[PDB]
Amino acid sequence: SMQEEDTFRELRIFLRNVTHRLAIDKRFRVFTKPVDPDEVPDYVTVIKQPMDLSSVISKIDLHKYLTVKDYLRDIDLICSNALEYNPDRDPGDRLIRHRACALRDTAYAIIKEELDEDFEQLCEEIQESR
Ligand SMILES: CC[C@H](C)[C@H](NC(C)=O)C(=O)NCC#CBr
Ligand SMILES: [Cl-]
Repeated sequence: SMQEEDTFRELRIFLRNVTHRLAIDKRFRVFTKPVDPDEVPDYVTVIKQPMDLSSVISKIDLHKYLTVKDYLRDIDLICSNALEYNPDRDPGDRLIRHRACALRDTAYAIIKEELDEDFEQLCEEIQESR
């Protein structure tokens, strides 16, 4: 229905706004673009599901997210990819892990404050109905 398409449009507007707020944060600059194989050719071999905020914006616009839970699965991948690829005790790896966890925690905190639970439940019920 048009009412359902309106619902998903509102979801996309909400997700673009959350994703913009993460992308303009200076801590999260490393997560705004895909890893360049040039610098990191072993990346694509270790990390099977690369994810970054530019890929998230592309997916919103392709209507790949029908619920905030599907979006958060991709935010969680940005974090878990960084924890897996950069596990060492040296400061460069610890800084990327801290920034990755901070990205994830910031996205969850914005959604806890600003997502209406009944809106998410409506999205889930339309998605399950398809
Ligand atoms: C691509 C692997 C790399 C070792 C790591 N990045 C990620 C996303 O894991 C990192 O240390 N980034 C440095 C910079 C910049 Br912009
Ligand atoms: Cl830096």
